[PDB]
Amino acid sequence: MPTLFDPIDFGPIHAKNRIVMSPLLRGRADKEAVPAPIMAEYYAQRASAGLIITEATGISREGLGWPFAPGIWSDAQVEAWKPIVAGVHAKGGKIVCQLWHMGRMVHSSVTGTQPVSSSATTAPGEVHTYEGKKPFEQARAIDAADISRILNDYENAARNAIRAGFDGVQIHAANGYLIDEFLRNGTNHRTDEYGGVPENRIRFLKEVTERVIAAIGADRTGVRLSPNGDVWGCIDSAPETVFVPAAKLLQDLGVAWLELREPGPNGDFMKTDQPKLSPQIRKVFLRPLVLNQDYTFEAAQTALAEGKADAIAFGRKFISNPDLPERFARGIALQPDDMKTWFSQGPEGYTDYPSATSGPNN
Ligand SMILES: Cc1cc2nc3c(=O)[nH]c(=O)nc-3n(C[C@H](O)[C@H](O)[C@H](O)COP(=O)(O)O)c2cc1C
Repeated sequence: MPTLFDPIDFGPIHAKNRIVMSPLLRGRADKEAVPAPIMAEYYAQRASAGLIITEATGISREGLGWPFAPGIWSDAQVEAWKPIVAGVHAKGGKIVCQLWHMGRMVHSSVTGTQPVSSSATTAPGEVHTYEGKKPFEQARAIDAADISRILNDYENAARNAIRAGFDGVQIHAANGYLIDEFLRNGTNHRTDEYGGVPENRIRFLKEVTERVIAAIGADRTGVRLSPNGDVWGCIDSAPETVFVPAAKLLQDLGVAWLELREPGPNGDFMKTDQPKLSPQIRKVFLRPLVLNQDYTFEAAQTALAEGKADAIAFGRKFISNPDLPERFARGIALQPDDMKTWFSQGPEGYTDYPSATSGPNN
Protein backbone atom coordinates (compact mmCIF):
# COMPACT_ATOMS: atom_id res chain seq x y z
CA MET A 1 0.00 0.00 0.00
CA PRO A 2 2.05 2.94 -1.32
CA THR A 3 1.69 6.73 -1.39
CA LEU A 4 1.79 9.07 -4.40
CA PHE A 5 5.50 9.65 -3.73
CA ASP A 6 6.51 5.97 -3.82
CA PRO A 7 8.02 4.76 -7.10
CA ILE A 8 6.24 2.41 -9.49
CA ASP A 9 7.31 0.44 -12.56
CA PHE A 10 5.05 0.78 -15.63
CA GLY A 11 6.53 -2.20 -17.41
CA PRO A 12 10.17 -1.24 -17.97
CA ILE A 13 9.47 2.42 -17.10
CA HIS A 14 10.86 3.16 -13.65
CA ALA A 15 8.66 6.02 -12.45
CA LYS A 16 10.03 7.75 -9.37
CA ASN A 17 6.51 8.41 -8.05
CA ARG A 18 2.82 7.65 -8.62
CA ILE A 19 1.89 11.17 -9.78
CA VAL A 20 1.06 10.92 -13.50
CA MET A 21 0.47 13.86 -15.85
CA SER A 22 -2.74 12.90 -17.66
CA PRO A 23 -2.97 13.52 -21.43
CA LEU A 24 -3.87 17.12 -22.29
CA LEU A 25 -4.11 18.47 -25.84
CA ARG A 26 -2.86 22.05 -26.06
CA GLY A 27 -2.88 22.81 -29.80
CA ARG A 28 0.70 24.10 -29.89
CA ALA A 29 1.74 22.35 -33.11
CA ASP A 30 1.66 23.83 -36.61
CA LYS A 31 -0.79 23.28 -39.47
CA GLU A 32 1.27 20.27 -40.65
CA ALA A 33 0.69 18.71 -37.19
CA VAL A 34 4.43 19.06 -36.48
CA PRO A 35 5.29 19.85 -32.83
CA ALA A 36 6.78 23.34 -32.25
CA PRO A 37 9.86 23.96 -30.07
CA ILE A 38 7.65 25.52 -27.38
CA MET A 39 6.27 22.05 -26.63
CA ALA A 40 9.75 20.95 -25.53
CA GLU A 41 9.69 23.65 -22.84
CA TYR A 42 6.16 22.75 -21.73
CA TYR A 43 6.94 19.07 -21.15
CA ALA A 44 10.37 19.82 -19.65
CA GLN A 45 8.85 22.07 -16.96
CA ARG A 46 6.73 19.12 -15.78
CA ALA A 47 9.43 16.41 -15.86
CA SER A 48 9.21 15.89 -12.08
CA ALA A 49 6.01 13.96 -12.80
CA GLY A 50 6.59 10.25 -12.29
CA LEU A 51 5.10 9.62 -15.73
CA ILE A 52 4.00 12.06 -18.42
CA ILE A 53 1.24 10.99 -20.79
CA THR A 54 1.44 13.30 -23.78
CA GLU A 55 -1.51 15.07 -25.30
CA ALA A 56 -3.44 13.10 -27.88
CA THR A 57 -1.23 12.78 -30.97
CA GLY A 58 -2.75 11.79 -34.29
CA ILE A 59 -1.78 8.50 -35.91
CA SER A 60 -2.72 9.76 -39.39
CA ARG A 61 -4.07 12.73 -41.32
CA GLU A 62 -7.44 10.94 -41.42
CA GLY A 63 -7.61 10.50 -37.65
CA LEU A 64 -6.47 14.02 -36.69
CA GLY A 65 -9.12 16.71 -37.06
CA TRP A 66 -8.26 18.96 -34.14
CA PRO A 67 -6.52 22.14 -35.38
CA PHE A 68 -2.85 22.65 -34.47
CA ALA A 69 -2.72 19.26 -32.72
CA PRO A 70 0.48 17.23 -33.14
CA GLY A 71 0.91 14.05 -35.14
CA ILE A 72 3.34 11.15 -35.25
CA TRP A 73 2.84 9.46 -38.61
CA SER A 74 5.51 11.35 -40.57
CA ASP A 75 9.28 11.69 -40.38
CA ALA A 76 9.04 15.46 -39.86
CA GLN A 77 6.74 14.98 -36.86
CA VAL A 78 9.14 12.33 -35.52
CA GLU A 79 12.15 14.65 -35.86
CA ALA A 80 10.26 17.37 -33.95
CA TRP A 81 9.19 15.09 -31.07
CA LYS A 82 12.82 14.03 -30.50
CA PRO A 83 14.11 17.12 -28.61
CA ILE A 84 10.83 17.33 -26.68
CA VAL A 85 11.35 13.80 -25.34
CA ALA A 86 15.08 14.33 -24.77
CA GLY A 87 14.36 17.39 -22.63
CA VAL A 88 12.15 15.40 -20.26
CA HIS A 89 14.77 12.63 -20.13
CA ALA A 90 17.45 15.23 -19.39
CA LYS A 91 15.62 15.89 -16.10
CA GLY A 92 15.14 12.18 -15.42
CA GLY A 93 11.45 12.12 -16.34
CA LYS A 94 9.50 9.46 -18.19
CA ILE A 95 7.01 10.10 -21.00
CA VAL A 96 4.63 8.06 -23.16
CA CYS A 97 2.85 9.17 -26.34
CA GLN A 98 -0.94 8.94 -26.54
CA LEU A 99 -1.85 7.59 -29.98
CA TRP A 100 -5.01 9.24 -31.31
CA HIS A 101 -7.64 8.41 -33.90
CA MET A 102 -10.56 10.80 -33.46
CA GLY A 103 -13.09 8.80 -35.47
CA ARG A 104 -16.21 10.88 -36.11
CA MET A 105 -15.04 13.83 -33.97
CA VAL A 106 -13.40 15.18 -37.14
CA HIS A 107 -14.05 17.72 -39.91
CA SER A 108 -13.29 16.94 -43.56
CA SER A 109 -11.92 20.46 -44.07
CA VAL A 110 -9.08 19.43 -41.73
CA THR A 111 -8.58 15.74 -42.51
CA GLY A 112 -9.47 15.98 -46.20
CA THR A 113 -11.84 13.01 -45.80
CA GLN A 114 -15.30 12.39 -44.44
CA PRO A 115 -15.42 11.52 -40.71
CA VAL A 116 -15.17 7.77 -40.17
CA SER A 117 -16.65 5.74 -37.32
CA SER A 118 -18.13 2.35 -36.44
CA SER A 119 -21.47 3.42 -37.92
CA ALA A 120 -22.69 6.28 -40.12
CA THR A 121 -23.61 8.66 -37.31
CA THR A 122 -23.34 12.41 -36.74
CA ALA A 123 -21.98 13.71 -33.46
CA PRO A 124 -24.15 16.38 -31.82
CA GLY A 125 -23.01 19.99 -31.60
CA GLU A 126 -20.04 21.64 -33.31
CA VAL A 127 -16.60 20.57 -34.55
CA HIS A 128 -13.50 22.74 -34.69
CA THR A 129 -11.89 23.64 -38.02
CA TYR A 130 -9.24 26.13 -39.07
CA GLU A 131 -12.17 28.43 -40.00
CA GLY A 132 -14.20 28.23 -36.80
CA LYS A 133 -16.84 25.82 -35.61
CA LYS A 134 -19.06 24.03 -38.14
CA PRO A 135 -21.84 21.44 -37.88
CA PHE A 136 -20.63 17.86 -37.59
CA GLU A 137 -20.69 15.85 -40.81
CA GLN A 138 -22.20 12.38 -40.96
CA ALA A 139 -19.54 9.72 -40.52
CA ARG A 140 -18.70 6.86 -42.86
CA ALA A 141 -18.99 3.34 -41.45
CA ILE A 142 -15.52 1.89 -41.97
CA ASP A 143 -15.12 -1.49 -43.66
CA ALA A 144 -12.52 -4.26 -43.34
CA ALA A 145 -10.12 -2.54 -45.75
CA ASP A 146 -10.43 0.57 -43.58
CA ILE A 147 -9.65 -1.43 -40.42
CA SER A 148 -6.51 -2.92 -41.99
CA ARG A 149 -5.32 0.54 -43.06
CA ILE A 150 -6.12 2.04 -39.65
CA LEU A 151 -4.25 -0.85 -38.02
CA ASN A 152 -1.25 -0.02 -40.21
CA ASP A 153 -1.48 3.60 -39.04
CA TYR A 154 -1.52 2.61 -35.35
CA GLU A 155 1.56 0.41 -35.83
CA ASN A 156 3.50 3.09 -37.72
CA ALA A 157 2.54 5.66 -35.07
CA ALA A 158 3.61 3.37 -32.22
CA ARG A 159 6.87 2.59 -34.03
CA ASN A 160 7.45 6.30 -34.69
CA ALA A 161 6.78 7.06 -31.01
CA ILE A 162 9.61 4.70 -30.09
CA ARG A 163 11.81 6.20 -32.82
CA ALA A 164 11.29 9.62 -31.20
CA GLY A 165 12.58 8.29 -27.86
CA PHE A 166 9.30 7.71 -26.03
CA ASP A 167 9.42 5.25 -23.11
CA GLY A 168 6.13 3.77 -24.33
CA VAL A 169 2.71 4.65 -25.71
CA GLN A 170 -0.85 4.92 -24.45
CA ILE A 171 -3.67 3.77 -26.72
CA HIS A 172 -6.53 6.28 -26.67
CA ALA A 173 -9.55 3.97 -26.40
CA ALA A 174 -11.70 6.51 -24.56
CA ASN A 175 -13.53 9.83 -24.75
CA GLY A 176 -15.91 8.88 -27.56
CA TYR A 177 -13.21 8.80 -30.24
CA LEU A 178 -12.76 6.04 -32.83
CA ILE A 179 -12.19 3.06 -30.52
CA ASP A 180 -14.74 4.24 -27.96
CA GLU A 181 -17.24 4.56 -30.83
CA PHE A 182 -16.82 0.82 -31.42
CA LEU A 183 -16.95 -0.11 -27.72
CA ARG A 184 -20.21 1.65 -26.79
CA ASN A 185 -23.58 0.51 -28.12
CA GLY A 186 -25.04 4.03 -28.33
CA THR A 187 -22.72 4.67 -31.29
CA ASN A 188 -21.95 1.15 -32.61
CA HIS A 189 -24.92 0.03 -34.70
CA ARG A 190 -22.92 -2.43 -36.80
CA THR A 191 -24.49 -5.71 -37.86
CA ASP A 192 -21.18 -7.42 -38.72
CA GLU A 193 -18.47 -8.99 -36.52
CA TYR A 194 -17.54 -5.62 -34.97
CA GLY A 195 -21.02 -4.87 -33.56
CA GLY A 196 -23.63 -6.58 -31.42
CA VAL A 197 -22.43 -8.67 -28.48
CA PRO A 198 -19.82 -7.14 -26.12
CA GLU A 199 -17.10 -9.45 -27.46
CA ASN A 200 -17.77 -8.07 -30.95
CA ARG A 201 -17.67 -4.42 -29.83
CA ILE A 202 -14.25 -5.02 -28.23
CA ARG A 203 -12.88 -6.58 -31.43
CA PHE A 204 -11.56 -3.28 -32.78
CA LEU A 205 -9.88 -2.48 -29.46
CA LYS A 206 -8.44 -6.01 -29.48
CA GLU A 207 -7.03 -5.67 -32.99
CA VAL A 208 -5.68 -2.16 -32.36
CA THR A 209 -4.09 -3.38 -29.12
CA GLU A 210 -2.59 -6.46 -30.80
CA ARG A 211 -0.84 -4.39 -33.49
CA VAL A 212 0.62 -1.98 -30.93
CA ILE A 213 1.74 -4.88 -28.71
CA ALA A 214 3.39 -6.53 -31.72
CA ALA A 215 4.81 -3.18 -32.84
CA ILE A 216 6.55 -1.98 -29.66
CA GLY A 217 6.02 -4.75 -27.13
CA ALA A 218 3.34 -5.41 -24.53
CA ASP A 219 5.51 -4.10 -21.70
CA ARG A 220 5.57 -0.66 -23.36
CA THR A 221 1.82 -0.64 -24.13
CA GLY A 222 -0.70 1.18 -21.97
CA VAL A 223 -4.35 1.99 -22.67
CA ARG A 224 -6.81 4.66 -21.55
CA LEU A 225 -10.51 3.81 -21.21
CA SER A 226 -13.51 5.90 -20.13
CA PRO A 227 -16.13 3.35 -19.06
CA ASN A 228 -18.89 5.41 -17.40
CA GLY A 229 -19.03 8.98 -18.74
CA ASP A 230 -21.21 10.19 -21.59
CA VAL A 231 -18.46 11.74 -23.69
CA TRP A 232 -19.42 13.54 -26.91
CA GLY A 233 -22.69 11.64 -27.24
CA CYS A 234 -20.93 8.28 -26.79
CA ILE A 235 -22.56 6.06 -24.12
CA ASP A 236 -23.15 2.37 -23.46
CA SER A 237 -26.39 1.43 -21.70
CA ALA A 238 -24.81 -1.45 -19.71
CA PRO A 239 -21.11 -0.57 -19.33
CA GLU A 240 -20.28 -3.51 -17.04
CA THR A 241 -20.87 -6.11 -19.76
CA VAL A 242 -18.36 -4.41 -22.10
CA PHE A 243 -15.73 -2.55 -20.08
CA VAL A 244 -15.05 -5.29 -17.51
CA PRO A 245 -14.47 -7.86 -20.31
CA ALA A 246 -12.46 -5.22 -22.20
CA ALA A 247 -10.18 -4.78 -19.20
CA LYS A 248 -9.93 -8.57 -18.84
CA LEU A 249 -8.85 -8.71 -22.49
CA LEU A 250 -6.21 -6.05 -21.83
CA GLN A 251 -4.93 -8.18 -18.94
CA ASP A 252 -4.85 -11.35 -21.06
CA LEU A 253 -3.06 -9.46 -23.84
CA GLY A 254 -0.42 -8.28 -21.36
CA VAL A 255 -0.82 -4.49 -21.58
CA ALA A 256 1.58 -3.03 -19.05
CA TRP A 257 -0.91 -0.66 -17.38
CA LEU A 258 -4.43 0.75 -17.63
CA GLU A 259 -5.65 4.28 -16.99
CA LEU A 260 -9.33 4.93 -16.28
CA ARG A 261 -10.91 8.36 -16.55
CA GLU A 262 -14.00 8.26 -14.33
CA PRO A 263 -16.33 11.25 -14.01
CA GLY A 264 -18.62 11.26 -11.03
CA PRO A 265 -22.02 12.80 -10.31
CA ASN A 266 -20.63 16.30 -9.70
CA GLY A 267 -18.17 17.55 -12.32
CA ASP A 268 -17.30 20.51 -14.57
CA PHE A 269 -16.41 19.47 -18.13
CA MET A 270 -18.08 16.11 -18.86
CA LYS A 271 -19.63 14.54 -15.73
CA THR A 272 -22.25 11.76 -15.58
CA ASP A 273 -24.78 9.66 -13.70
CA GLN A 274 -23.26 6.25 -14.53
CA PRO A 275 -21.10 4.89 -11.68
CA LYS A 276 -17.40 4.16 -11.93
CA LEU A 277 -16.31 0.63 -12.85
CA SER A 278 -12.82 0.84 -11.29
CA PRO A 279 -13.68 -1.63 -8.46
CA GLN A 280 -15.00 -4.18 -10.97
CA ILE A 281 -12.20 -3.42 -13.44
CA ARG A 282 -9.67 -3.70 -10.59
CA LYS A 283 -10.56 -7.38 -10.14
CA VAL A 284 -9.70 -8.27 -13.75
CA PHE A 285 -6.70 -6.00 -14.50
CA LEU A 286 -3.95 -6.79 -11.98
CA ARG A 287 -1.06 -4.71 -13.40
CA PRO A 288 -0.79 -0.94 -12.57
CA LEU A 289 -4.23 0.68 -12.68
CA VAL A 290 -4.27 4.47 -13.05
CA LEU A 291 -7.36 6.39 -11.93
CA ASN A 292 -8.10 9.90 -13.16
CA GLN A 293 -10.64 12.72 -12.85
CA ASP A 294 -11.77 14.80 -9.86
CA TYR A 295 -8.80 13.79 -7.69
CA THR A 296 -7.55 16.07 -4.95
CA PHE A 297 -4.28 15.41 -3.15
CA GLU A 298 -6.33 14.06 -0.24
CA ALA A 299 -8.52 11.71 -2.30
CA ALA A 300 -5.49 10.52 -4.29
CA GLN A 301 -3.66 9.51 -1.11
CA THR A 302 -6.88 7.79 -0.01
CA ALA A 303 -7.06 5.71 -3.20
CA LEU A 304 -3.50 4.44 -2.76
CA ALA A 305 -4.10 4.04 0.99
CA GLU A 306 -7.19 1.90 0.34
CA GLY A 307 -5.57 -0.32 -2.32
CA LYS A 308 -8.07 1.05 -4.83
CA ALA A 309 -5.44 2.34 -7.28
CA ASP A 310 -1.71 2.02 -7.92
CA ALA A 311 -1.23 5.57 -9.28
CA ILE A 312 -3.25 8.72 -9.94
CA ALA A 313 -3.18 10.83 -13.10
CA PHE A 314 -3.75 14.59 -12.86
CA GLY A 315 -4.91 16.75 -15.75
CA ARG A 316 -6.13 20.25 -14.94
CA LYS A 317 -3.84 20.58 -11.91
CA PHE A 318 -0.79 19.91 -14.11
CA ILE A 319 -1.78 22.67 -16.56
CA SER A 320 -1.25 25.34 -13.89
CA ASN A 321 1.25 23.51 -11.62
CA PRO A 322 4.45 22.41 -13.36
CA ASP A 323 5.71 21.39 -9.88
CA LEU A 324 2.55 19.51 -8.81
CA PRO A 325 4.54 16.72 -7.06
CA GLU A 326 6.54 19.34 -5.14
CA ARG A 327 3.45 21.20 -3.94
CA PHE A 328 1.98 17.85 -2.89
CA ALA A 329 5.15 17.00 -0.96
CA ARG A 330 5.56 20.51 0.49
CA GLY A 331 1.88 21.28 1.17
CA ILE A 332 1.87 24.27 -1.18
CA ALA A 333 -1.46 25.54 -2.47
CA LEU A 334 -2.14 24.88 -6.15
CA GLN A 335 -2.33 27.38 -9.01
CA PRO A 336 -5.67 27.59 -10.85
CA ASP A 337 -5.60 27.05 -14.60
CA ASP A 338 -7.04 29.47 -17.17
CA MET A 339 -9.43 27.79 -19.62
CA LYS A 340 -8.95 30.57 -22.19
CA THR A 341 -5.43 29.32 -22.89
CA TRP A 342 -6.24 25.60 -22.90
CA PHE A 343 -6.30 25.50 -26.72
CA SER A 344 -4.89 28.95 -27.59
CA GLN A 345 -1.55 29.55 -29.31
CA GLY A 346 1.73 30.64 -27.79
CA PRO A 347 3.38 30.33 -24.38
CA GLU A 348 0.67 32.37 -22.65
CA GLY A 349 -1.19 30.05 -20.30
CA TYR A 350 1.23 27.31 -21.35
CA THR A 351 4.89 27.70 -20.32
CA ASP A 352 4.42 30.79 -18.10
CA TYR A 353 2.81 29.03 -15.13
CA PRO A 354 5.40 29.53 -12.36
CA SER A 355 6.65 26.81 -10.03
CA ALA A 356 7.76 28.97 -7.08
CA THR A 357 8.01 32.55 -5.80
CA SER A 358 10.45 33.35 -8.61
CA GLY A 359 8.20 35.39 -10.91
CA PRO A 360 7.46 39.09 -10.47
CA ASN A 361 8.10 38.69 -6.73
CA ASN A 362 11.72 37.52 -6.28
C1 LIG B 1 -5.76 12.00 -25.28
C2 LIG B 1 -6.38 13.00 -24.34
C3 LIG B 1 -6.24 14.39 -24.46
C4 LIG B 1 -6.85 15.22 -23.51
N1 LIG B 1 -6.75 16.60 -23.58
C5 LIG B 1 -7.37 17.38 -22.61
C6 LIG B 1 -7.27 18.76 -22.67
O1 LIG B 1 -6.64 19.29 -23.57
N2 LIG B 1 -7.89 19.55 -21.72
C7 LIG B 1 -8.61 18.97 -20.70
O2 LIG B 1 -9.15 19.67 -19.86
N3 LIG B 1 -8.71 17.59 -20.63
C8 LIG B 1 -8.10 16.80 -21.58
N4 LIG B 1 -8.21 15.44 -21.52
C9 LIG B 1 -8.97 14.80 -20.40
C10 LIG B 1 -7.95 14.75 -19.25
O3 LIG B 1 -6.81 14.04 -19.66
C11 LIG B 1 -8.46 14.12 -17.96
O4 LIG B 1 -8.83 12.77 -18.19
C12 LIG B 1 -9.60 14.91 -17.34
O5 LIG B 1 -9.39 16.29 -17.57
C13 LIG B 1 -9.62 14.66 -15.84
O6 LIG B 1 -9.94 15.85 -15.17
P1 LIG B 1 -8.84 16.55 -14.22
O7 LIG B 1 -7.98 17.44 -15.08
O8 LIG B 1 -9.53 17.36 -13.15
O9 LIG B 1 -7.95 15.49 -13.60
C14 LIG B 1 -7.59 14.66 -22.47
C15 LIG B 1 -7.71 13.29 -22.37
C16 LIG B 1 -7.11 12.48 -23.30
C17 LIG B 1 -7.26 11.00 -23.20
